Amino acid sequence: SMSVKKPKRDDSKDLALCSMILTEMETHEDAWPFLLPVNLKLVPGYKKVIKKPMDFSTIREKLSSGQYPNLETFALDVRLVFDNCETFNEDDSDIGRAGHNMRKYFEKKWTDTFK
Repeated sequence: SMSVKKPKRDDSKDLALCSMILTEMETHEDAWPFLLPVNLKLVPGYKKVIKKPMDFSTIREKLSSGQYPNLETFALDVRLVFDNCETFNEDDSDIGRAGHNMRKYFEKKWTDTFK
Protein backbone atom coordinates (compact mmCIF):
# COMPACT_ATOMS: atom_id res chain seq x y z
CA SER A 1 0.00 0.00 0.00
CA MET A 2 1.15 3.64 0.36
CA SER A 3 4.86 3.75 1.36
CA VAL A 4 4.79 -0.13 1.88
CA LYS A 5 6.37 -2.16 -0.96
CA LYS A 6 7.32 -5.79 -1.62
CA PRO A 7 11.01 -6.25 -2.54
CA LYS A 8 11.93 -5.21 -6.18
CA ARG A 9 11.97 -8.30 -8.59
CA ASP A 10 14.67 -7.49 -11.21
CA ASP A 11 12.80 -7.07 -14.51
CA SER A 12 15.59 -5.43 -16.53
CA LYS A 13 16.23 -8.56 -18.64
CA ASP A 14 12.54 -9.39 -19.33
CA LEU A 15 12.47 -7.70 -22.81
CA ALA A 16 15.50 -9.62 -23.96
CA LEU A 17 14.34 -12.91 -22.58
CA CYS A 18 10.74 -12.59 -24.05
CA SER A 19 12.50 -11.80 -27.41
CA MET A 20 14.53 -15.05 -27.07
CA ILE A 21 11.45 -17.12 -26.26
CA LEU A 22 9.65 -15.56 -29.29
CA THR A 23 12.66 -16.41 -31.52
CA GLU A 24 12.45 -20.01 -30.42
CA MET A 25 8.70 -20.10 -31.12
CA GLU A 26 9.25 -18.46 -34.59
CA THR A 27 11.81 -21.14 -35.57
CA HIS A 28 9.83 -24.24 -34.32
CA GLU A 29 8.80 -26.47 -37.29
CA ASP A 30 5.18 -26.34 -36.17
CA ALA A 31 5.06 -22.50 -36.09
CA TRP A 32 3.79 -22.22 -39.74
CA PRO A 33 0.07 -21.67 -38.88
CA PHE A 34 1.01 -18.78 -36.55
CA LEU A 35 3.75 -16.78 -38.32
CA LEU A 36 1.40 -14.28 -40.00
CA PRO A 37 -2.10 -12.90 -39.48
CA VAL A 38 -4.92 -15.09 -40.77
CA ASN A 39 -6.11 -13.54 -44.03
CA LEU A 40 -9.59 -12.25 -43.13
CA LYS A 41 -10.58 -11.90 -46.81
CA LEU A 42 -9.72 -15.50 -47.68
CA VAL A 43 -10.85 -17.47 -44.58
CA PRO A 44 -14.58 -17.61 -44.18
CA GLY A 45 -15.84 -17.31 -40.64
CA TYR A 46 -12.58 -15.98 -39.10
CA LYS A 47 -13.40 -12.34 -38.93
CA LYS A 48 -16.76 -12.86 -37.18
CA VAL A 49 -15.84 -15.68 -34.91
CA ILE A 50 -12.32 -14.66 -33.68
CA LYS A 51 -12.82 -11.39 -31.88
CA LYS A 52 -9.13 -10.74 -31.20
CA PRO A 53 -6.82 -12.16 -33.86
CA MET A 54 -3.16 -12.63 -32.81
CA ASP A 55 -0.06 -14.07 -34.50
CA PHE A 56 3.73 -14.21 -33.96
CA SER A 57 4.61 -11.35 -36.38
CA THR A 58 2.17 -9.05 -34.65
CA ILE A 59 3.61 -10.03 -31.20
CA ARG A 60 7.13 -9.36 -32.59
CA GLU A 61 6.14 -5.86 -33.77
CA LYS A 62 4.38 -5.07 -30.47
CA LEU A 63 7.49 -6.29 -28.57
CA SER A 64 9.95 -4.28 -30.67
CA SER A 65 7.93 -1.03 -30.33
CA GLY A 66 7.31 -0.95 -26.50
CA GLN A 67 3.72 -1.98 -26.69
CA TYR A 68 4.00 -4.63 -23.86
CA PRO A 69 3.98 -2.93 -20.41
CA ASN A 70 5.15 -6.09 -18.69
CA LEU A 71 5.96 -9.81 -19.21
CA GLU A 72 2.32 -10.88 -18.33
CA THR A 73 0.79 -8.86 -21.17
CA PHE A 74 3.33 -10.61 -23.56
CA ALA A 75 2.23 -14.09 -22.22
CA LEU A 76 -1.45 -13.12 -22.69
CA ASP A 77 -0.93 -12.44 -26.45
CA VAL A 78 1.08 -15.66 -26.93
CA ARG A 79 -1.73 -17.72 -25.20
CA LEU A 80 -4.32 -15.83 -27.38
CA VAL A 81 -2.66 -17.26 -30.47
CA PHE A 82 -3.31 -20.81 -29.12
CA ASP A 83 -6.77 -20.14 -27.75
CA ASN A 84 -7.84 -18.72 -31.11
CA CYS A 85 -6.39 -21.80 -32.83
CA GLU A 86 -8.45 -24.16 -30.54
CA THR A 87 -11.59 -22.04 -31.15
CA PHE A 88 -11.38 -22.42 -34.93
CA ASN A 89 -9.60 -25.76 -35.58
CA GLU A 90 -10.44 -29.38 -34.80
CA ASP A 91 -7.99 -31.07 -32.28
CA ASP A 92 -7.50 -33.85 -34.90
CA SER A 93 -6.19 -31.60 -37.74
CA ASP A 94 -2.65 -30.62 -38.58
CA ILE A 95 -3.23 -27.03 -37.42
CA GLY A 96 -5.07 -28.18 -34.27
CA ARG A 97 -2.13 -30.45 -33.31
CA ALA A 98 0.39 -27.70 -34.16
CA GLY A 99 -1.38 -25.41 -31.71
CA HIS A 100 -1.31 -27.93 -28.89
CA ASN A 101 2.39 -28.65 -29.50
CA MET A 102 3.32 -24.95 -29.63
CA ARG A 103 1.44 -24.13 -26.48
CA LYS A 104 3.23 -26.95 -24.59
CA TYR A 105 6.55 -25.76 -25.93
CA PHE A 106 5.85 -22.14 -24.92
CA GLU A 107 4.65 -23.01 -21.39
CA LYS A 108 7.81 -24.97 -20.60
CA LYS A 109 10.11 -22.16 -21.81
CA TRP A 110 8.06 -19.68 -19.76
CA THR A 111 8.34 -21.72 -16.52
CA ASP A 112 12.00 -22.45 -17.05
CA THR A 113 12.92 -18.85 -17.76
CA PHE A 114 10.78 -16.99 -15.18
CA LYS A 115 9.34 -19.42 -12.42
